[PDB]
Amino acid sequence: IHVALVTGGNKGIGLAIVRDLCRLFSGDVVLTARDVTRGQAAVQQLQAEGLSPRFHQLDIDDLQSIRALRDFLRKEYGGLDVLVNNAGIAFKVADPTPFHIQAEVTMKTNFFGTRDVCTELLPLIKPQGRVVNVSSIMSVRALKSCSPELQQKFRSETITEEELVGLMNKFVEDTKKGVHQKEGWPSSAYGVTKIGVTVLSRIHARKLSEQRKGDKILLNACCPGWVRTDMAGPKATKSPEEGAETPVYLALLPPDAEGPHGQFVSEKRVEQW
Ligand SMILES: NC(=O)c1ccc[n+]([C@@H]2O[C@H](COP(=O)([O-])OP(=O)(O)OC[C@H]3O[C@@H](n4cnc5c(N)ncnc54)[C@H](OP(=O)(O)O)[C@@H]3O)[C@@H](O)[C@H]2O)c1
Ligand SMILES: O=C(O)CNC(=O)[C@@H]1CSCN2CN1C(=O)CC[C@H]2C(=O)O
Ligand SMILES: [Cl-]
Repeated sequence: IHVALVTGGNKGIGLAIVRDLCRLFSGDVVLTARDVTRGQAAVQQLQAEGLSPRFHQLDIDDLQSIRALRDFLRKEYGGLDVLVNNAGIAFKVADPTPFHIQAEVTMKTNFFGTRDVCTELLPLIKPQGRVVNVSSIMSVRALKSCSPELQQKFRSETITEEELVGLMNKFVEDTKKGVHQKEGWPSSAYGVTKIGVTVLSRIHARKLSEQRKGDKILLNACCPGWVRTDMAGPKATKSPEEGAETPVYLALLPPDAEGPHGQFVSEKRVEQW
């Protein structure tokens, strides 16, 4: 039995991705959520629409929670076909929380939590599997505002995961020390975490090509657009159903497709990083 899984599945874009996968994906779809009550309520919402998602708890900030999910997927399915890393957090527009606190809080979940899910679950991905990391067009605004030296580092085709980890930790520590402008950083803390998600996706796509050549796995970062969810607000352009389109596209690329792979994709089109 084939299996697809979405992180941060109880609301927002992640719930919409789950719904579309329940309609389209040939196999089981696992809705995950950090809070069991909110995950179960979202499964009941989808069951009221005629769909049958499975549920498993997952808090991407708890490595034990990630490992419990890893063990469940190995036991029940022998691995994983589709992984959508959707979970993320942000501060509201004009939120008065100090910039160094926004940096530490956003970085912990959006970069290091997503990275731990990839560390634990990438080895489970089966041939013809797809992995989708939900990034944001805020990563482009952040990248363009970096110093030219940071832009070169973040665009490099040879950067390692450990080098990227050093940069993400350096951003957080530079905000605490009050030196992030002199050190070449932009001034959106969420946007730097999404630079991290985009570059992590590039590194992981290169690793899959080098080490799993022939297994036909495709891994991409994506931008869902501005979507009416609790992260954003009712002015946002897209419904959750519309925001889900590009992630669903990337999750369901036909077997044997040669790409996109390692791309940063918006409205189903590759953007130059
Ligand atoms: N305009 C937009 O909405 C927009 C634009 C570009 C990119 N994005 C990206 O789209 C993705 C979905 O965001 P959204 O707009 O749908 O936001 P949302 O409505 O706030 O949903 C975020 C989801 O992530 C979950 N989450 C947060 N921290 C988690 C953790 N530690 N472990 C597991 N799940 C966690 C939330 O769970 P709880 O219910 O427990 O909080 C919720 O299920 C995020 O990566 C976001 O950066 C959004
Ligand atoms: O206007 C600003 O500089 C501050 N606010 C934001 O960028 C705002 C925080 S929520 C995270 N993202 C960017 N913001 C949004 O409202 C759009 C949703 C989200 C995104 O585009 O990724
Ligand atoms: Cl976006």
